Amino acid sequence: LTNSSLMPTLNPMIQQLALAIAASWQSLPLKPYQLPEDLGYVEGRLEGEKLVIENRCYQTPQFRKMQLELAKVGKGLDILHCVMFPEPLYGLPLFGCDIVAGPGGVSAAIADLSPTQSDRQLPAAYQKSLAELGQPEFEQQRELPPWGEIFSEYCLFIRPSNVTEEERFVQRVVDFLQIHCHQSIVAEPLSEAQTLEHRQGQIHYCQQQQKNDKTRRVLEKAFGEAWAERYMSQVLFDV
Ligand SMILES: C=CC1=C(C)/C(=C/c2[nH]c(/C=C3N=C(/C=C4\NC(=O)C(C)=C4C=C)C(C)=C\3CCC(=O)O)c(CCC(=O)O)c2C)NC1=O
Ligand SMILES: [Cl-]
Ligand SMILES: [Cl-]
Repeated sequence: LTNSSLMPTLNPMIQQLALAIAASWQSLPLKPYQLPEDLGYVEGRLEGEKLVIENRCYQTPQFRKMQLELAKVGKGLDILHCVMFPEPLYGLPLFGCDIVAGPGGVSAAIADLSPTQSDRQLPAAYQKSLAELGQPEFEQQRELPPWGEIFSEYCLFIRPSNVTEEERFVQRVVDFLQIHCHQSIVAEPLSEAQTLEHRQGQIHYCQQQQKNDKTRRVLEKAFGEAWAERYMSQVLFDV
């Protein structure tokens, strides 16, 4: 991220989270994952503000696709997007987060380890480790939209009320990542039937994420409907 031209210009909480995700991934057995058209930097404008996106994407033997996206609309709107898609073979949940900020501060901060099992439960080891963290206190909880049924009971979705809350949220994401990295080492490869069940969970996650009109409208205002549909369905949430 020392290469990133966006990084210095993003909201501080976004910068801290980007750093924490990069630190988590840094020493993994990474290889690039080529996004469609080998996408890296992209920008677009139509009738309004310009949208700029830096797309980073990797894979490891355990993670089919690990994506970190940093974006800015004009000077008014900063976004961090991250998903780790695991190889269904290993039955790991989906780490994801999304942070949206403007000049007033962070408006939305979401993070989760989302289930892929048909029973919509996290694996037992994750349930146990996540419970041990204790329920965080946040002053300004937000209720997930209907498509958000995909998220676990541990999902965070807040407007951070102050710096203390910003730092508490980032630390909980660091904690989720530490659990996830550890559980990735200690799983326990699954049956062919179980592998299928997990693959299905991931497809469902992607289909539901594509119902988010908040993302879609930002993309559409800069690039148009067709571009946004391709980006959401082929670049971000590839089924
Ligand atoms: C890549 C480009 C990208 C854009 C343009 C983007 C925009 C974006 N996401 C938003 C919300 C949101 N974003 C998410 C969740 C996610 N979204 C995700 O991409 C992932 C991985 C999760 C969860 C792990 C949720 C649940 C909301 C709230 C939606 C709503 O209020 O309707 C919002 C509304 C913010 C607010 O209401 O304060 C915007 C503008 N997010 C992006 O990621
Ligand atoms: Cl909905
Ligand atoms: Cl508008």
